[PDB]
Amino acid sequence: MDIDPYKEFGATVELLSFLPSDFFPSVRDLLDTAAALYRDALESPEHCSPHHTALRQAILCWGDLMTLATWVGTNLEDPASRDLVVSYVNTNVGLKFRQLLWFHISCLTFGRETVLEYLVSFGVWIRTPPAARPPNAPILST
Amino acid sequence: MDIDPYKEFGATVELLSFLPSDFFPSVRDLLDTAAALYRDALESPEHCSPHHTALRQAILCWGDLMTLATWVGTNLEDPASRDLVVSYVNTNVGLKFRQLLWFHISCLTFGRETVLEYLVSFGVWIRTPPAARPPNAPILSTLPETTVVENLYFQ
Amino acid sequence: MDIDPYKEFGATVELLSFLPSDFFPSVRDLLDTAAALYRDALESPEHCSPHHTALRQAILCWGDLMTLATWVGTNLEDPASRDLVVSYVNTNVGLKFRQLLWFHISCLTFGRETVLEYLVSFGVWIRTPPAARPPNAPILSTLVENLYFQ
Amino acid sequence: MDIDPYKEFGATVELLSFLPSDFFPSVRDLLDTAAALYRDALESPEHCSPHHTALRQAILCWGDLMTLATWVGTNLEDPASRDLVVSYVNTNVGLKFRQLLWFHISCLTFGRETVLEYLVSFGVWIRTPPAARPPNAPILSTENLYFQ
Amino acid sequence: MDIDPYKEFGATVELLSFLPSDFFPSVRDLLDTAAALYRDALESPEHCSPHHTALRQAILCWGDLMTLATWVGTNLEDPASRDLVVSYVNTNVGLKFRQLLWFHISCLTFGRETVLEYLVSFGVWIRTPPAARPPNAPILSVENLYFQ
Amino acid sequence: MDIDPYKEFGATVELLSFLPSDFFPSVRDLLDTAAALYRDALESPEHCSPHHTALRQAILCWGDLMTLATWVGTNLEDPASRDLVVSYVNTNVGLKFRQLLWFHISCLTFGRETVLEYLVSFGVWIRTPPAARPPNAPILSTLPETTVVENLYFQ
Ligand SMILES: O=C(Nc1cc(F)c(F)c(F)c1)c1ccc(F)c(S(=O)(=O)N2CCC(O)CC2)c1
Ligand SMILES: O=C(Nc1cc(F)c(F)c(F)c1)c1ccc(F)c(S(=O)(=O)N2CCC(O)CC2)c1
Ligand SMILES: O=C(Nc1cc(F)c(F)c(F)c1)c1ccc(F)c(S(=O)(=O)N2CCC(O)CC2)c1
Ligand SMILES: O=C(Nc1cc(F)c(F)c(F)c1)c1ccc(F)c(S(=O)(=O)N2CCC(O)CC2)c1
Ligand SMILES: O=C(Nc1cc(F)c(F)c(F)c1)c1ccc(F)c(S(=O)(=O)N2CCC(O)CC2)c1
Ligand SMILES: O=C(Nc1cc(F)c(F)c(F)c1)c1ccc(F)c(S(=O)(=O)N2CCC(O)CC2)c1
Ligand SMILES: [Cl-]
Ligand SMILES: [Cl-]
Ligand SMILES: [Cl-]
Ligand SMILES: [Cl-]
Ligand SMILES: [Cl-]
Repeated sequence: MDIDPYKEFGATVELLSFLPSDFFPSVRDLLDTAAALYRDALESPEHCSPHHTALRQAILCWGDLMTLATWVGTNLEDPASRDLVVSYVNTNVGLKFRQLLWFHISCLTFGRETVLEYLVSFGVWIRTPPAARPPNAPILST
Repeated sequence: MDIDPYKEFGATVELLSFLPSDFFPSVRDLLDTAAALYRDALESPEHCSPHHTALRQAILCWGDLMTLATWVGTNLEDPASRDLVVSYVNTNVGLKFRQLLWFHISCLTFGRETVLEYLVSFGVWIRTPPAARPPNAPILSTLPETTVVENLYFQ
Repeated sequence: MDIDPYKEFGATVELLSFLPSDFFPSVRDLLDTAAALYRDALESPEHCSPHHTALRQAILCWGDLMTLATWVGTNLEDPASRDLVVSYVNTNVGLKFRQLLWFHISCLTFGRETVLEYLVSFGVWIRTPPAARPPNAPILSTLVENLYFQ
Repeated sequence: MDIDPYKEFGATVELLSFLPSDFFPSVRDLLDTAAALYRDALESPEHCSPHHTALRQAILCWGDLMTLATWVGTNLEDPASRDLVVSYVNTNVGLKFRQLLWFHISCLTFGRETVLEYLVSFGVWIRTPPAARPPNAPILSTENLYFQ
Repeated sequence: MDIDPYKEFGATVELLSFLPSDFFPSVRDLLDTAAALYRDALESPEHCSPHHTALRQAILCWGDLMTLATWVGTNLEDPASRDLVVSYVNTNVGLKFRQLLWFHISCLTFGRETVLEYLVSFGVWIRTPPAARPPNAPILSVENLYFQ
Repeated sequence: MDIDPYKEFGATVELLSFLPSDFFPSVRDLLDTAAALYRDALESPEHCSPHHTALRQAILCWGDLMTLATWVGTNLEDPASRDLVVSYVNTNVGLKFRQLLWFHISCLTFGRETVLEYLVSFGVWIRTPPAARPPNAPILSTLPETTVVENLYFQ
């Protein structure tokens, strides 16, 4: 099956890709923000919203991936190739989860339309060369 | 955070653990069934239901895990070590996803109540030694909400 | 082009794929059944139905594959590899034709909706581990005025 | 069973054989014409016509025959015996599929009666010796309901 | 993105591909025809039509492609390498622009629906073997009360 | 023939030249923005506007140049030269295409009159020596949909 996790939320993988990689916080900083803002809702027996349902699964999936990556790095054929599994996480699946976690956390905080407008505003601003770019980035606010 | 993926759906990790591991189809057989029964809804731009939203993420998460496991296994010279990665998937994260996929797929067809009643019925039947247990396992189906006498009375 | 031969019949290659390979009868047995049930219609100068048209072509296509396999094994090969090519055709493309012949024969015999519901029922049953699986498979089957008694 | 693929379409294998082998377009050109003129209909979930059903199957069957002949050519370790398989295909089943693809594509494009009348006209004209044969071939010239 | 340059003009890349490569004029002859028939319009500050807008860009793009292909051809030392590049251009982007320039020039000159009907007619005619093909290609182009 | 691709749009090559070369985004960033903002219109069977028709052709033309330059590079004997022809294209026509893609994308987003006024404003600002140049560049922004006069009229 070819599922786009953003599609039921009015976005697409291609649109999230318009943000540069270094826009996103780390997964750890995203997970700490999800707890600070939504821990009680995420841990409750209520659905709350489709964003909460999706965010719950993503949090648990990152736990699955890191447990697997930890086992690989620890019970290893080599020494110091641990650096290799880390690099794959940083390059590949870490970026996917930074996009996804940022998307759900921001939509819960600012609303989908505000988030998507900001995404396009920032993506255009950051691609404007510094010769022309206004000094302050667009603002994400309700 | 300590999130139980079943809690918003009226169940718990411990309850799903009551089914034995060899009750569940493989992840592959579950994913092929999810596609045969629900592909169009899963791929659509509509939420459809909280079970659909959760099932979408679980399908994608399995892809993430297998891609990671494949990259590791492919970049391993020792073929016995590739067999270690497969065995780790089979022993640990495969069973979690067999439980989770089975739960959402079955709930989407039969409803939470029927599924949880069946889970408990099967878990009790399979723990009964075979001399005492009827030869046929409990059946998974939604029981009629009313008797035939009740149905006819309200015609 | 990207033609799916099931699409005009309300199905897809991927849906037929949901049945395991060992569900389908052999090609020989499918061709025997097509003859026993439908020979006169298949040989008639009438279209009869889209299923009949498709089934005619499928039967002839299998004939083309077998004729080619045999001519290659007969005219050329040693006696030992006489059946080598027939063996490849049955291995690779046999499953595709077992699916296709089964679909049209069963649709003609039981109706499309009955067949498609049975297909999904069987695919779920067979993926249920035998610990939990009821012993009997799902069944493929199809189903006076008051004045008379006054 | 004895199935003639043309019988439900009002023709026969023997009638298509009345056209000389070099009358028919190549398989490549027939497949490109089916795509250029009918790709959307052939790929649609609608039956459209008995010709569409036959064309769908014939197109897919040709693909299978090509995979089979290729496997034969690759696994026949004698380079001369790969050459017999090719020439046999061109002489026998290649001609069968050129006939079949031509028939259905032409019926959809020019109309069934027009195709069948033209077929007989062309077959008579080409058998007329050049001492007597007019220089130009007969003329082939131009919703749909299908009874039994 | 997957942009088909013909889609906004009611055609597709696959349909233009139905014409054989030797149907099209050379690029030089297409560019001379665009100039002879449309130079003033193409050079004007008016849009004129979407065909003119597309044709302007295609003419300029071909110039860029030719400046590149020329630079490559001149700086190669081996005649077989230079012929590899010409052959690659002729088969690929050279053919694409012959198709594209022909399409817009002919739509402007003969009308769009005339062009599309003719394309399909020609593609079928040229695939008909010469044994059956008519010698000439397809053509591209009151009551009494009235007088009382 | 002497065709200026900007002439039917009320501009000229020389006017686009008034912007310095390091003003323009990279080709990759322009193509990413065209997709993010206009993919559906660009891929649709409608003309939409002369800017869309021109932008479609420019996108495809850059692709043609890159495909040819990439293929030629694959034939070069020295693997270190694999991108030599791609570099030649960027060096000789990269700026031309950055100008053209920027022009159509910005006109679709802000309107031709706004774009041309901004172009002149920026070109004058950047030529003002830094001793006198105010720190913030002119701003490129869409006109408001309704004027203050109209807003007050409907109060
Ligand atoms: O996306 C952002 N941050 C982020 C998101 C997450 F989902 C995280 F998990 C996480 F760690 C950080 C972001 C982007 C722009 C921005 F300007 C600010 S802001 O300065 O903080 N701010 C401005 C004023 C508003 O009123 C509120 C927010 C924050
Ligand atoms: O698909 C089946 N068989 C098949 C199909 C073909 F197209 C063939 F060519 C061919 F040889 C065999 C099949 C599947 C399930 C099944 F239960 C039976 S059943 O027992 O025979 N049966 C039950 C009662 C009904 O009333 C009638 C049929 C048959
Ligand atoms: O859980 C089961 N199967 C399963 C679930 C999934 F989520 C899968 F992905 C997958 F492959 C298989 C199961 C358990 C008991 C059982 F009896 C049957 S049954 O025989 O098939 N059956 C009975 C009648 C009903 O009406 C229908 C289904 C199936
Ligand atoms: O496409 C054709 N030519 C072409 C197109 C271009 F875009 C060119 F740039 C260019 F050089 C040549 C073509 C095709 C068939 C054909 F029969 C003729 S025709 O003889 O010339 N003719 C017949 C009567 C009509 O009324 C007028 C045209 C011309
Ligand atoms: O059978 C023919 N062509 C064919 C068929 C197919 F099924 C193909 F796939 C394919 F490539 C070519 C054929 C035979 C005679 C003939 F004169 C022409 S004609 O010149 O083209 N012509 C004349 C005027 C009409 O009005 C239209 C058609 C075409
Ligand atoms: O031309 C610019 N950027 C650009 C154009 C393209 F065509 C691209 F493809 C691409 F990547 C970047 C540009 C120029 C000045 C400027 F100030 C900004 S701004 O800061 O982003 N901004 C300000 C507020 C408005 O409201 C909106 C936009 C952007
Ligand atoms: Cl909280
Ligand atoms: Cl579905
Ligand atoms: Cl049982
Ligand atoms: Cl019979
Ligand atoms: Cl079509």
